[PDB]
Amino acid sequence: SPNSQYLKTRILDIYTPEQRAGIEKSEDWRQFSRRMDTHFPKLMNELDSVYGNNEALLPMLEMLLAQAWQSYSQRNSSLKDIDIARENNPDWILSNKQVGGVCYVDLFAGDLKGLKDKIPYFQELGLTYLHLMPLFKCPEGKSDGGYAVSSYRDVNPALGTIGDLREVIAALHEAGISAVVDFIFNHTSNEHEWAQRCAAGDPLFDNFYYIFPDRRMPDQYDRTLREIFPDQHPGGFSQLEDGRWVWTTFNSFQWDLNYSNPWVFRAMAGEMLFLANLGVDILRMDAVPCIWKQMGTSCENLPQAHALIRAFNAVMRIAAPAVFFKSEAIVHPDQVVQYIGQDECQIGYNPLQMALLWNTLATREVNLLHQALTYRHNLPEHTAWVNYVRSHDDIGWTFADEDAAYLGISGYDHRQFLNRFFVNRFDGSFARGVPFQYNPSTGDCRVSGTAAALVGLAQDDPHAVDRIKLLYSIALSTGGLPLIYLGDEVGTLNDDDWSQDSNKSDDSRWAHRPRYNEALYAQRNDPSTAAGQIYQDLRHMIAVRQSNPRFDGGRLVTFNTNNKHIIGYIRNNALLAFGNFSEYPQTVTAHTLQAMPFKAHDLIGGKTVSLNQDLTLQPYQVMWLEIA
Repeated sequence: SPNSQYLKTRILDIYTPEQRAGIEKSEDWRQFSRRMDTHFPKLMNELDSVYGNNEALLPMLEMLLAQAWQSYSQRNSSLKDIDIARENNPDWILSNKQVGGVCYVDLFAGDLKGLKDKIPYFQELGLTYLHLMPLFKCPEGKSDGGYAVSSYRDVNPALGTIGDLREVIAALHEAGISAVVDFIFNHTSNEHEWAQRCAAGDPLFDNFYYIFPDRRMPDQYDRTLREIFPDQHPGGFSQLEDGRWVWTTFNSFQWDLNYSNPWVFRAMAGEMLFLANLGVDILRMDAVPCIWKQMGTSCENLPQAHALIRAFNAVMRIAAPAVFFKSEAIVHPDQVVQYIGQDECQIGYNPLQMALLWNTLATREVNLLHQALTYRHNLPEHTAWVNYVRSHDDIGWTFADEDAAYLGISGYDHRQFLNRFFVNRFDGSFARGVPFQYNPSTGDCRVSGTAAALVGLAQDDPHAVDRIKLLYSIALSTGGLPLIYLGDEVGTLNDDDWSQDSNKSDDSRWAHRPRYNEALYAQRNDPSTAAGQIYQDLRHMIAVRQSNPRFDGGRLVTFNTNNKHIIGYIRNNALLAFGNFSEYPQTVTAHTLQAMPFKAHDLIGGKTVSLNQDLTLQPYQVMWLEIA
């Protein structure tokens, strides 16, 4: 294997001797050179573990490093300052100062210029982080809401231009907001140039995707493949018009990229550098589990998939140190946590906490949540969860069957109940959700619907507003970077138009993808409306989280409340949080509270609380008690 020093001399070979001497003394070069020395051994090792003695590895690698140099040389100085800042501040992601939001540009604000106009509102709300949903060119009509990319460079013209995007990013930065975008690196749309050319047999795009002559290997693979959109097609494969079969983990119009081809890595790394130089702070690594395939396995979470991501990480450490990764792994909790690492994805979605928030509202019993917060919350240094309540996607019940078994819960039966409950097919349910991808062969089903629809706000359940506050309180205080699905903060309901729209009707996720509700946002400063109650409560919790250092970091220790309905945990040995998941008053006893200080201030209600006597929480009440 070649070394950093050797490879740097060859990067410099593009320059004439005179030009070369100038480059070698430049500040950009010395920074690049230093970072090469620190981070290149990781890159080489990770790529070696995947590609081994592959003839194309060394030529690919030199090509990639030449690009890395050109990209960093072109990188704006403002971004270079952030590179240095985060390089020396790895835990910026763990600060209680951070509160994130997510929205679709078109649904929330029409276009990119419109989103820019909404930035003062994001400041009002206190956001330091904004995820904008897929922005780039996609086929018309069905495109998995932008997740089938036809071009990584051309902005969706209904959103605006690449120029509008730069303005947006610069304005976010000016407002002290990090820009967060999707890195859709597992698959492209079938109308992407690479896809067309690969299928047409253009030798330049040989082995860019997984194309088979017939069903022989697909049938073999499908033996161990989990079905993601079983409504759309069975197994992992779709048929071309010429009779061949292609790997399509998601929709038929999403073709999986072939990472067993090193040229695919290089291609996507080039795309990553492009996004980096737009000033993107965090890349959402879409569908991380799927980037490696192997016969007889689930083709998810394979070691090579982890290595490739660690290789991408090293490319950023070299050529755009500011750029951090957010892992999307909606999988078994044992698998979820493995993507999270300083050298892998510094942050990642926390589906376990999210799913269990909803579970607990349904069952009124904190057992599963308590278990998760006890044994699966704490993370390695310099990493953090992204804690969320809702997202653009359905809710999956991705808790561990093995964990549930310890509690005498059958995962299968439990998911049956949760699915019935949240789609309003269980007696007395407050939830108004919609099924998503019910799979007759497995009994699996997921749930669509907005946070407000799922807590009972559509029918004016008098408990709805408090339920929203409770769920968000937990995402805001457990430790990690909290993410608000924008619209939730004013109690936005389902889009009921989705089901009769032929572009959307086979995808119930559109139920929870409504447009900016003008009427609700106009009500946000009125405490007699649901919109205003929700907004005020959330804004207060955000204000508390950001100003109070007791929320800092990602670590917690759970507190045994001795009440099956009340969750308890401690932050920094100074903040004691209680959340009542029962719709009735629930008590933490004086006996349970003996070790606590006599009095403690509650940050939620703003009152002093007596802890040397029984503590009764009202239905869905949250308390944030300063115990030190």
